[PDB]
Amino acid sequence: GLSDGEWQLVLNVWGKVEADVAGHGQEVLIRLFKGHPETLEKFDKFKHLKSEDEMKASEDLKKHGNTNLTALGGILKKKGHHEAELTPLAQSHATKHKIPVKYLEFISEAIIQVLQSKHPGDFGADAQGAMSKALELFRNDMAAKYKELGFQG
Ligand code: HEM
Repeated sequence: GLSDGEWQLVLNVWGKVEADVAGHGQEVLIRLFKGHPETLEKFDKFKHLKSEDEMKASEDLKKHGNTNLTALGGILKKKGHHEAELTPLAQSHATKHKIPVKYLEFISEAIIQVLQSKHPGDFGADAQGAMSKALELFRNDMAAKYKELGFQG
């Protein structure tokens, strides 16, 4: 639902994530978890992390943050025409991971805050609004897939 110009602003700021996927991923998860503690309960592998210092040392957290943004990236790059990339994610998150649409809103917030915290200079008003739209489109399509699979959108 983005203009070609909005996609270009998205992909340009995503270029900065691609220069350090894992560090960005780590910081999004830690923002997510510190901001919304209940989200951490969906990760059996990350219970034992009782502080931001434990989260920061966790090599598995960092790997997972890398896996997560690499997938998000694959989606963003398709600029809307992302059905093939989006389905497997909606499938696994609607079924095996039991991730509610609302949590998708929290991680979208955390993504924006990380971008804003690491790249304040490049993440101006126009880039912010385009990234918000792109994440909103991702959330909306995930929710439409969940409802088609028989789950809550
Ligand atoms: C930008 C949104 C998200 C993206 C792109 C994303 C991506 C991924 C990917 C690529 C995987 C690995 C393959 C799979 O199982 O599908 C995964 C696994 C997983 N995701 Fe997500 N995810 C997102 C949001 C979330 C949120 C918000 C939660 C919890 C609140 C979550 C919980 C999980 C869990 C629990 C797993 C399995 C982890 C394990 O190996 O123990 N995801 N995610």
